[PDB]
Amino acid sequence: KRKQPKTFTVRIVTMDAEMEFNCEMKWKGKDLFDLVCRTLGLRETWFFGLQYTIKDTVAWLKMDKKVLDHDVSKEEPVTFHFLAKFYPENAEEELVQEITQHLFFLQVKKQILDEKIYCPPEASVLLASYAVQAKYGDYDPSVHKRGFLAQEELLPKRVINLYQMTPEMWEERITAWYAEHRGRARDEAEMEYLKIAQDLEMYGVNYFAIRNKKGTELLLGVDALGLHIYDPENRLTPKISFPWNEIRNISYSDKEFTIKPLDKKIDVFKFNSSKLRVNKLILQLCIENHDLFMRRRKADSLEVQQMKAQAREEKARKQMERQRL
Repeated sequence: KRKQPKTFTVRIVTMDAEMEFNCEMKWKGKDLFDLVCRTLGLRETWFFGLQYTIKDTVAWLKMDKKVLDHDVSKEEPVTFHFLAKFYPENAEEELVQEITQHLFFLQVKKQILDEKIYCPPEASVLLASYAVQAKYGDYDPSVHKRGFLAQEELLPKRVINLYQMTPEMWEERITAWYAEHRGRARDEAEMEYLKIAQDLEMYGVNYFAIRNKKGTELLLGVDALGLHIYDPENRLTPKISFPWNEIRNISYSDKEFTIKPLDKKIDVFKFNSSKLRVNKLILQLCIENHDLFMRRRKADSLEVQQMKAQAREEKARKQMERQRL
């Protein structure tokens, strides 16, 4: 009764470090998630999740379900990856905390370096120069001599392989730019990185292999702004886009999704996805990106009505004071 343990070890991998916790057997995804966020000193929690792997696909820990009721490998230690599941529409405006900025920066940078997000050559060099400023601080020629970035992974392999320039030549190109960032703090460098990275075409898009009613292979993109249909030969530019405020509803029925445009003149867009595991993620990401999009609109409109009011209050206050003279 009191001899069976009340907890089990869970390993949590962030972009920074790994750490272990005592997860209570009864705990839900929310309990474990909140413990991780508290430990990290992270309050902008809504962008994040705890990911594991079901078969070959990614699975996020569901908040309302028991940790142990998930299909996660139970070999000691049960491991989860603390990652961003949602991206802001404007990183500079939305990522208030340094920890949030840092975690987004490392994850997005890994996506860039792993070629999960296409990045052109010049952009890649500029991005590397900010990653160097963030890690090394201000450029110092007496300390940062030739070969100082020799052991660093700074550009996508795709970019390195297009030119056949030597590592020291890439380092020179990166150092030339790095010299221009003198004075910028770590958080400032990481934010300049994100401002460039957030304008990349594949940034923040969750792609899924889908088929239309005619059996034509396409890619679905679920992002902060809406649902997007890509031709599989082009992941950069979608051919059709349905912004979250221009969708009446999304319905799912027997491996078939139906996007119902708000404009009744546009016909419904039906598509098929085979794996039920994937269909659960698509729905999750639609419901949750839609909700965050709506909340940004509510925050935007509230922020306007607060300025309007404060301007009227302050203008009227200052007028009242002028009439007392």
